[PDB]
Amino acid sequence: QSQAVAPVYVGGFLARYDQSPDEAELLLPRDVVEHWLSVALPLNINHDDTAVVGHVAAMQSVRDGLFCLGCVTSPRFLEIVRRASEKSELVSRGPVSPLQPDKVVEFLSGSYAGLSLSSPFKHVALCSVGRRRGTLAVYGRDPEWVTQRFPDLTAADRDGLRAQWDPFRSDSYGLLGNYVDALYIRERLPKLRYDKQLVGVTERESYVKA
Amino acid sequence: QSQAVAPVYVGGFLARYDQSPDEAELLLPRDVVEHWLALPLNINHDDTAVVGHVAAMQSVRDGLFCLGCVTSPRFLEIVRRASEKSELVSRGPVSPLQPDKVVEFLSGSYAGLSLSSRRCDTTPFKHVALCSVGRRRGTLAVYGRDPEWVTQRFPDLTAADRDGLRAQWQSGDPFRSDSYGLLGNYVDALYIRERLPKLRYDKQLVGVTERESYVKA
Repeated sequence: QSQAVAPVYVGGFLARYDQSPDEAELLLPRDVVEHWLSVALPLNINHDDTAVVGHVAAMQSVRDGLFCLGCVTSPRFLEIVRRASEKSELVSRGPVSPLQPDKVVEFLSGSYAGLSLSSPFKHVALCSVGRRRGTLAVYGRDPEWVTQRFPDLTAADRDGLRAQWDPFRSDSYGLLGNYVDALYIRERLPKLRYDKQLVGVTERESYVKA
Repeated sequence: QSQAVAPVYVGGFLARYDQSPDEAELLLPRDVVEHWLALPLNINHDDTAVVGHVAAMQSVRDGLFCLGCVTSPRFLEIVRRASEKSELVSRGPVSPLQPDKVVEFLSGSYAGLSLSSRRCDTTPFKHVALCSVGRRRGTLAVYGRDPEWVTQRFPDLTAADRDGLRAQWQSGDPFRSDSYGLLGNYVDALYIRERLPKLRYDKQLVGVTERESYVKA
């Protein structure tokens, strides 16, 4: 069991420039960011400030939007997620060809398949889809394994990050309650099955379930 | 707390005769059903998680119809708490209907029926399962507080149909799971191809519009 309640790294885009944000406010041009960039802005479930599970390791805008890495730590949340994946036929099926099963990672990769910003910079959030477009969450045990999952990324902005990287007041009832709300986010797969094409990431080489 | 964790009812078609299954092993015709004709009512086919039982099996004109009943003090307890922390459950039902957290959460989390039977190559009818979407089409799951109320939601259902159904339905808590057990199930649903769309079809099909019930699709 011990190789499950160990940190989980999640990485991805919080904004996508070359993507006209069809929605309101969410619009977010590089223009602010650099300027916009101390505190310990945390990582929570769909924003609930009583469901935090770690920190936003580090951020750093690059040629194609804003990118960040988190680090799920909540020795309680991870503990729920584990026994959760205990009974999830998606989890029991496993990852692809060469990748190795990681129950705790696969679950998080599937229930919260995307990141969502909120802002200096309030916080980052794991959710079932992203407000913006192309903010697919990529989970992993190793942060760099994660980083190289996104074709775009050069070496620099990668080593930019590499020169950077139990707050859980919730429960199975919290998680049970957020899931119903997500089961109705209209055609969640598209917005999702779109984001993995937007940044390259695919099921052939990552845990992304989308 | 007591108004909530009271017995809950669920009705709906298990199979539609005038529909072609999307896979041969799903073929379940009239004369078969009729031939075959207290089955347990579990969640997502989980043999450990049995929240109640089926109260009626009725082969009507359009297909195999059944009315269930969630009775587990443990399962209805988990559900009650989870509807509190839901965004959809606080938004409320359709204007004329009264709020019912338990029936809503349930009517959104397990919006489909899925029967268990032998391979249609004294118990051919294994059980009935609540799950996020049925495999066979037209299996919306209308959950109610009144078993009559759940039938009246199906246009196709005749009076003579509801009667034959009434005569039927008129170790303590069966649950053998817990909340974390129910957890890993919602993921699995989030990846059923065309979940919300498959449901919307089931609604307009069986007739159970939403502006007259609790469905969420």
